[PDB]
Amino acid sequence: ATPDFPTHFPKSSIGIENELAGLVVAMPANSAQKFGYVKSAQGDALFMLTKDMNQGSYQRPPSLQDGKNYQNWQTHTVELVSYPCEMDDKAAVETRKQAMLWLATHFTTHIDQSNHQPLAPIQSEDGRFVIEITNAKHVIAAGNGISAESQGQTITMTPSGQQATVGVAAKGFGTSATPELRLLESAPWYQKSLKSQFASLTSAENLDDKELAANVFAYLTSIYLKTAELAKKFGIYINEWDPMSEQITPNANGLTDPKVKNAWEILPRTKPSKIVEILSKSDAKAVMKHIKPQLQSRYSESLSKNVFQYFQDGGEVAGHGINNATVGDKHSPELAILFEFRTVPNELQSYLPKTE
Ligand SMILES: Nc1ncnc2c1ncn2[C@@H]1O[C@H](COP(=O)(O)OP(=O)(O)O)[C@@H](O)[C@H]1O
Repeated sequence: ATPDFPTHFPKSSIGIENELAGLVVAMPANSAQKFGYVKSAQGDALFMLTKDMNQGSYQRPPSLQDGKNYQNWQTHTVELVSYPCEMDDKAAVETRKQAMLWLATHFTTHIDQSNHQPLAPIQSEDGRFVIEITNAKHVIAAGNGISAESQGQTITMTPSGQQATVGVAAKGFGTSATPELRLLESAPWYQKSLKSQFASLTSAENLDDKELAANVFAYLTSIYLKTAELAKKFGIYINEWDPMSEQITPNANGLTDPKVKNAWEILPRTKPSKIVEILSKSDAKAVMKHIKPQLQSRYSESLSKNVFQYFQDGGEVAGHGINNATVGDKHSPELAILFEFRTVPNELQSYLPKTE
């Protein structure tokens, strides 16, 4: 049983994703994504061992026949997914990077002497790291997993395979209070001007928290407007909106299509409707009522109604989100909203392991 991610952090949090080159994991079809994890000797969970990109069906090399059933087994690339930690926790960030680099050296030895065999639950030579295997029905093989023997590969990581995920208190988005917030607010889809715009529309209104209301408005409006922009750009079917009704040819499979996700650059990972919870029933009604016209002044009635309704009923920006993450006091937890850096920017490069 792989431990679930911790959901609570006192302040801003960081998670890292790292797709490996030089090997594959082969497993039965419809297998769980997680097959193991690496923890410290003290028991702290550092990262998960996951299958990532499907590379086709697995064919056991004839010279490695072992009387075992490998029927319908699929081959996938490996991705190392960290357990989130506090962004300012240097020790936690460093242990994750070192633990990933150690596992790469272990994999390099494994494809050399135990090619086409499962990873065994072992402790590192220095005692720092422990592998726990949660799905024994797997094998690790060099390159593409077609040949019985490797090409003497050194298992590496690379920025092309790297992502970072940052969690921040929802109430902080638009305040620019910290360098994380300012980095997130630099997302091209985020329109800061919408804050002062909300203020102008709501002068006669007695708002419970007008500055929080303006922050939520700018955040949600920015997401809604970008979704519409992307739906028009890529010809995405949103709710009942048909891109072909507006002579737009579909050129993506949906919101979760890698190219649509890449177009966000800083991808929201939390369900937009969750942010309404940080406001009073009254302030939320005020924020929500002002969103429709921002869509309707830039997009058709159909695209505007459909994007608005989609996010109202709990629609996700790009598939299942991270919606149970929290910040602040453990006893009175506040909503955390998460963002995926599709490409790791220079400001976040220090959180990522670098093959020596
Ligand atoms: N509270 C959090 N703060 C920051 N990052 C988080 C948090 N919870 C999860 N993440 C991160 O989310 C990233 C990947 O999310 P994941 O659900 O596994 O991706 P996907 O489902 O799209 O394959 C990891 O880097 C992980 O650490």
